[PDB]
Amino acid sequence: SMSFVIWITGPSGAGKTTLANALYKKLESMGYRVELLDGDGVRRKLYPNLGFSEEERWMHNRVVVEMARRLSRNGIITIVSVVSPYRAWREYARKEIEKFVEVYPRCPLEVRMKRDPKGLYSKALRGEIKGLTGLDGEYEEPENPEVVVDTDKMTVEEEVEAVLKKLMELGYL
Amino acid sequence: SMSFVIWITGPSGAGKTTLANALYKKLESMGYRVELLDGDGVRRKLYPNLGFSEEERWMHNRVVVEMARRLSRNGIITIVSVVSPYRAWREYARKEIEKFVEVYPRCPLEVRMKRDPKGLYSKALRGEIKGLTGLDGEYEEPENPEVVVDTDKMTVEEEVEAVLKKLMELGYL
Ligand SMILES: Nc1ncnc2c1ncn2[C@@H]1O[C@H](COP(=O)(O)OP(=O)(O)NP(=O)(O)O)[C@@H](O)[C@H]1O
Ligand SMILES: Nc1ncnc2c1ncn2[C@@H]1O[C@H](COP(=O)(O)OP(=O)(O)NP(=O)(O)O)[C@@H](O)[C@H]1O
Ligand SMILES: Nc1ncnc2c1ncn2[C@@H]1O[C@H](COP(=O)(O)OS(=O)(=O)O)[C@@H](O)[C@H]1O
Ligand SMILES: Nc1ncnc2c1ncn2[C@@H]1O[C@H](COP(=O)(O)OS(=O)(=O)O)[C@@H](O)[C@H]1O
Ligand SMILES: [Mg+2]
Ligand SMILES: [Mg+2]
Repeated sequence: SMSFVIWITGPSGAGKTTLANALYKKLESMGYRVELLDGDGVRRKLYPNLGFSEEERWMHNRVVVEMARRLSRNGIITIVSVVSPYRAWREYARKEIEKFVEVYPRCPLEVRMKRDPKGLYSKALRGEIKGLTGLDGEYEEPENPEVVVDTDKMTVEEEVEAVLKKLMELGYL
Repeated sequence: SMSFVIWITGPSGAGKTTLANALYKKLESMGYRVELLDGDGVRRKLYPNLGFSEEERWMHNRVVVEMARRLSRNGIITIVSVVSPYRAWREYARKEIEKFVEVYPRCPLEVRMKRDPKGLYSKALRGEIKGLTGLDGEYEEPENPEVVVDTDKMTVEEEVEAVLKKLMELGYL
């Protein structure tokens, strides 16, 4: 009766939202009920003035964790796509969420700067925003997440299949 | 597939949490699945240093609304027990939640002051806290909520019965 949470962490431009949306389309095509919690989407719904200092990011992460916890424990698959740049926060999330599936889209900096349709890295290079996660903002890489995908070497389709494969191995699907 | 939210609004000491807990107990004995969102509980879990200015309460209310909306659209009865002192915020909640059941525990200030086991009215009356909702902090009373109960004239049992009666007339149970 307890479902699972796919927690996709990574720096800006790693491909988190893309993978989250592809997974949603696939799982709902199979007849599953799914909720998407995207960092940018949740911020602009709930607190669009919230900034990106550490305490602010932490409060926002705590909100997303509790949202996933409540949905998951009631049978609802939840897909989270938030930067979540610190190891300690993802360990907190793993403790709050029983069936926790950490997904890390790994992508080199030089590719991430060329995969920036919103222009965050461009703004950052011009000093217009500071501490962008992935450039001058720190990102603590996961050591052994349930799934690592190299978004510079895999297609979105292969990323989806790799997550689904691990989900079946866990017995969650 | 769409469930409902019982939104219990009122000033401090009105009896919101007591009624929320009695409803939780009653509905789960009927074999229902229920999530409880209490203002004090959510605050100490998600942001215990959040204060009580209008903008701070408004953020917290938006968080609660989003959690209730996500749970209820997946078939999960949600019981909210938060002060929610302004009509504008409860109207926002009503727009965000299809099956919205507003419940107002109405209770005179004189009774509320004698029903203060946490001692908030005492702390307020000695200037220790400012703007306690129900004393000097404002509360906009609901005009035509789905259920009004007078907690100075009705037992908790009778409050539960009244809510359940309204839920069956709406077709929600
Ligand atoms: N496997 C992939 N292969 C090639 N391009 C990709 C891949 N995944 C994403 N892209 C593109 O990379 C861009 C950024 O992807 P996106 O899902 O927005 O990353 P993000 O991690 O959510 N960024 P942010 O929300 O700012 O933290 C988009 O143009 C995607 O279409
Ligand atoms: N129908 C009732 N009749 C008599 N006493 C009651 C009734 N309901 C609650 N009480 C008591 O009134 C006190 C306050 O009730 P409570 O549920 O904590 O109110 P509240 O609105 O949640 N306060 P707050 O969380 O600070 O905004 C408690 O001691 C209850 O036991
Ligand atoms: N210093 C920053 N300033 C502005 N935006 C940032 C910054 N760092 C990351 N971002 C982007 O802001 C969007 C929302 O990020 P989140 O996932 O919500 O980050 S998090 O650290 O709080 O978890 C994302 O597109 C993110 O890449
Ligand atoms: N000025 C205040 N200062 C401290 N506590 C308050 C104040 N006003 C109300 N409270 C109490 O703080 C607890 C949590 O309140 P909430 O339900 O979360 O209020 S709300 O306005 O933000 O919706 C409740 O016990 C509430 O009665
Ligand atoms: Mg994104
Ligand atoms: Mg209470």
